[PDB]
Amino acid sequence: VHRVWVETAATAGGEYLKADLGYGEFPELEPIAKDRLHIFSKPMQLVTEKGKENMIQRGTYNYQYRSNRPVKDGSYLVTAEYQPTFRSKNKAGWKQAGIKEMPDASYCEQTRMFGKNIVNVGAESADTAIITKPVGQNLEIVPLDNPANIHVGERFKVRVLFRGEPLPNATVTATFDGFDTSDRSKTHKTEAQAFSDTTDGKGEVDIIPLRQGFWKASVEYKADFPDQSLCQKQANYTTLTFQIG
Amino acid sequence: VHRVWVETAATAGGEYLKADLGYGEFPELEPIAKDRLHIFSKPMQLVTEKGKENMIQRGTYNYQYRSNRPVKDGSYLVTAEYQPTFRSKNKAGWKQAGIKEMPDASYCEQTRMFGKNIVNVGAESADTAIITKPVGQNLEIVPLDNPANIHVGERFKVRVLFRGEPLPNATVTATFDGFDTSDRSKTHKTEAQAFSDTTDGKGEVDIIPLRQGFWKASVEYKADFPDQSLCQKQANYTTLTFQIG
Repeated sequence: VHRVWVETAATAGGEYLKADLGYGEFPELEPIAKDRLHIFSKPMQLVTEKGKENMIQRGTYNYQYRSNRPVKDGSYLVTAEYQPTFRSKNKAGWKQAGIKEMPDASYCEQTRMFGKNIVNVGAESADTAIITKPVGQNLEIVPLDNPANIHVGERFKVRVLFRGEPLPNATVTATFDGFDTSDRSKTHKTEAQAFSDTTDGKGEVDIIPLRQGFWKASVEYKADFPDQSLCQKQANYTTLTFQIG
Repeated sequence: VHRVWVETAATAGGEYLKADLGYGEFPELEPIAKDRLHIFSKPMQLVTEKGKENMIQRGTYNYQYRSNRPVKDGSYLVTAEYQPTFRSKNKAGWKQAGIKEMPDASYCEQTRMFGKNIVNVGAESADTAIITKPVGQNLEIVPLDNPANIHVGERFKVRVLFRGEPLPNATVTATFDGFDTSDRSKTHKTEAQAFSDTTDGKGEVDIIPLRQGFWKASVEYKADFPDQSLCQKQANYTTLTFQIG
């Protein structure tokens, strides 16, 4: 199904920062369809020393964004958000494979998705003050180091936060653009991951990349919706994208 | 978090096949503790063209096994089994679900674990007739090729069977000895994985190894116990170990 990630063009100091909203199957960017525009009703955000600022949707396709002004050397974040949507679900009678299951009862589920890209502007930029600060995504991956410092085979430590608190025992997987390309089509999935581990009691996990490239780490979390008088379940899907080498 | 895997020593045609039962944290072999001996009440098995035969538990440590007779060149399996154990469980405590995980209703869960190693006796042995035939583990990983034919970056296809039938949408992860060197401080975590994907409708998945070495693939599956008048849940933990390059 469709997930949210962010991609940024390589950017030097003094040029506009160009970013793409990915909604679909990594790493293929696709225009946001007519029936999905309402889900992305807020622009992607650029996070700098001054805080969060809206990016400007410009380009050929509606997933393309631009910083309002040219950016100087530094290490920044670009964030995207699938705004909360509600749907009915019922677990009616499907899937199975080993459990009897079945419990006819429709319920409301709220879906939220989040993307975050670490972008180093300038060939030697490896700052941490901005990128290691949580931005307040309901489910968030917070890097604890700058990925520019990470060589193949080394440990890239991240922290998973849920509702502001570290989330233990969450599965974080990671893959890179080009890892799984065989027979890719609209009907054939290429979801293979090059890394998987679970977070510790501090919500932390070390991603160990075995190849250079454009990486995406993923975590998901299903929980009860806060106000049970309005909705029952909440599903969160969050990514962190970054370059290795 | 103790899991079952199998290791085999390098073996040439005409000598005895030496194998190790791993119960603990891959890849460190550990003596089977006194209070766990009853779980491994049946010896590891060697699978050849002749079928299954018991191996002989002999050596310095109680996890070491040896073939009854010397083995000739070929491609064989060595299997191990954690015999079914029952435990009481109760559900409680998670991030943002609901404190009341149903006022503590305890239930029985049966745990079973399985290990399988592909062993090529002879430097040019890469046969498939034996190793691709299922041996009947409740949850089983069946290789569809001999790993000796798989180079780094190529696809090693396997099939997951549960109760004799292909298991779709099962998560298969894989790691290798030396990938994750973090010490016994995780005490609740398993080792980091260098691969993760889900099985397709035929229960099949391509493992893509990014490094040479001694690899372990893992799948787990929790389902309803067959006879609900005795126990409620079943947890299965299965590994397949093999050499790449």
